[PDB]
Amino acid sequence: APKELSFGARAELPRIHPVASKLLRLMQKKETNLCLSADVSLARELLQLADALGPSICMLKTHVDILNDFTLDVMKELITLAKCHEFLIFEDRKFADIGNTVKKQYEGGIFKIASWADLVNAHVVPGSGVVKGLQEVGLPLHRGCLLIAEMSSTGSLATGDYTRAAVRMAEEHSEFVVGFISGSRVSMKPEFLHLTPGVQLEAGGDNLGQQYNSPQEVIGKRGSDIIIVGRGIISAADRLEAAEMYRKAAWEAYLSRLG
Amino acid sequence: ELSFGARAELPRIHPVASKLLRLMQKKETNLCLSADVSLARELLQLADALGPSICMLKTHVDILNDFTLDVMKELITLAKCHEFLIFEDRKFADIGNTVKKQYEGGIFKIASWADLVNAHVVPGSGVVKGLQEVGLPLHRGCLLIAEMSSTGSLATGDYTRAAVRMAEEHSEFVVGFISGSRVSMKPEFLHLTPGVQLEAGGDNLGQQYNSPQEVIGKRGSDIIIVGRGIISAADRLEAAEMYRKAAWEAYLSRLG
Ligand SMILES: O=c1[nH]c(=O)n([C@@H]2O[C@H](COP(=O)(O)O)[C@@H](O)[C@H]2O)cc1F
Ligand SMILES: O=c1[nH]c(=O)n([C@@H]2O[C@H](COP(=O)(O)O)[C@@H](O)[C@H]2O)cc1F
Repeated sequence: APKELSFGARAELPRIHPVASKLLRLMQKKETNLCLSADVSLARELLQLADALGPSICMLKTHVDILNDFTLDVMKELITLAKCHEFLIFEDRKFADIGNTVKKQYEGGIFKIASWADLVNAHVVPGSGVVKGLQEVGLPLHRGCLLIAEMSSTGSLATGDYTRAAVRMAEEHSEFVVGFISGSRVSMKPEFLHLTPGVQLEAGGDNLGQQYNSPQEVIGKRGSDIIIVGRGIISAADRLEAAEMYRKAAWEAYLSRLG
Repeated sequence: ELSFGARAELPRIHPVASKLLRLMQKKETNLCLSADVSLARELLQLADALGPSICMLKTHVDILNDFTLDVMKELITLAKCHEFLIFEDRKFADIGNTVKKQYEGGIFKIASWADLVNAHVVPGSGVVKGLQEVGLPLHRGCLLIAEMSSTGSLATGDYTRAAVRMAEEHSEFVVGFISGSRVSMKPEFLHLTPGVQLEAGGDNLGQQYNSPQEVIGKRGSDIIIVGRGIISAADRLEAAEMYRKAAWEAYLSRLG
């Protein structure tokens, strides 16, 4: 690798994207590189965790299509907490169709994602058309995309030349693409953000192919910026204490990589 | 090559695939309609008017500004009345644990109405396992996306092989594929193909079209998915029959 810059230094890079830069500054302001994967089926419970975990997090990740009681005002209440506790909103929609379709799924329908989500992700299997169709909606609204360069699940096919291609598609769309979902550092340009799912303190998995690694491994050894943690916190008796442990473990793992 | 009625009686066929293959033969249609509309009222009006010409209605429920579960009830009534399957083009593409919840829950409750849904293989077989837990209870099927119609698509080579292997090994839930071509030798598997137009073209955003003759006749696919080719017409029924006959005859000519 080359010489590691800090998040603050990174937020000021000439080729940096506005969304990433906003994120990075808050990562250094609050000493949090923890993304809370808020996997819940009630609007109310998503708002309760956002309000309480907010000070501990640099991002909130949502699957909005798991909410039973989704209304746009629930996203208006969630922007409030995001504006106030300071975190980005990341809708984990994983766009994966052709340009023309993804474009309408991003702007329209019942979810109106592009009107409240700073960040979305897209798979790269369709070719760059997915990104091109997304950028027509997201740019006008000052948004970024993350491109799924690798996956944490067993038997995942995002490896090899697949991964190299996500990275390419990202460079060539730097004006919209702000980084990656991956398991390690996949790009050498520091203007790109790395976010890693499949993270738990203790070694393990689930019964449907999720593989877990630890914050130290993911941030220290592998190069990630940020960790996405779901059940590792959400399941806990004390979700605040859980969030804090993951905060401190990831933060310190980053400090240690820096010098 | 077997016919569509013969395939319906294959020992290893899935109940959904079976129900599908029958009405195709009963109706002489292998046209799936990609109904990409924002207004539910147009959605139903197409389903009603074009029902007899189609074997499947493919939806993007997330693109509908006025989604209610009653729209879906009304749609199910027309599907029962005109005999087509409902395909929610959702493309599940996350991990086992998440897709199960996306498939079963939330606003859309896709499993309560969709005969068929689809999923990307990219995560590995966990995706299918998550879906099959909700799906199997309810007599549902999945199509895997093995190839894609767009420029620079990564669903090629080893990727395509892995979808095939993955379908092979979950044939209790996976009733076939989204692809540009025949990708399986096993006639139990349905092959449905998007990026279908009569005239050679593309759009400005990655889409590449081939023709019903090319797709059903030369490439060995079973069903054609057609969105803009029909919806953009002044007269959607006229266009639908045009695609039906094109596809239907392209199939007979493959049979011998
Ligand atoms: O590769 C991935 N793995 C994932 O787990 N995810 C999401 O992160 C979350 C991780 O949840 P966990 O409970 O921490 O495993 C879950 O919502 C998944 O949909 C996304 C990915 F892109
Ligand atoms: O590889 C694919 N190509 C596609 O075009 N599609 C979808 O089929 C539909 C075909 O649309 P058209 O209007 O006929 O291009 C559309 O809804 C796309 O999302 C799906 C695929 F899986």
